[PDB]
Amino acid sequence: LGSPEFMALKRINKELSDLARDPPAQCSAGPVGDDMFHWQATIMGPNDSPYQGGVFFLTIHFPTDYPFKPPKVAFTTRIYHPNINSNGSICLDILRSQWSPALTISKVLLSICSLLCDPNPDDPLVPEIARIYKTDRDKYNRISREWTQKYAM
Repeated sequence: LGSPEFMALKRINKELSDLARDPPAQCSAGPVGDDMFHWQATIMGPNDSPYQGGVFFLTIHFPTDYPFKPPKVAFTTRIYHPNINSNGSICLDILRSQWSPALTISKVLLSICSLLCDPNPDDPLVPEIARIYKTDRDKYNRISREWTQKYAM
């Protein structure tokens, strides 16, 4: 008899190797405290974003039935962004109802990086920030830059 977490563990180990060997630009991730199901990721703020210069940390919890359910992913660095709330929750469809077992943590991290460079104001977790992104982009840029300075340095 195997452990019920055998297929998830096998899958997470493979994803860890793939991520290690070819990470999405400016990302890294892996187990914290030797728990294969609890990782931390780091995203360096993309050069084309007002997040440039920043280091952003995220917590990833994989479910026991990975890859048949999505990982839980949250920022733990504060970030000013229409699609990321103060709890660090991320508005990404594939982390909600659109997960597929074909997707991987590398794909999630690549999608998050893409979001930082290109917010989706039509899908807002923080409507006020979406409205500012759309109507007063210079203000959004400078507040994003200020928070990067205060929280991600």
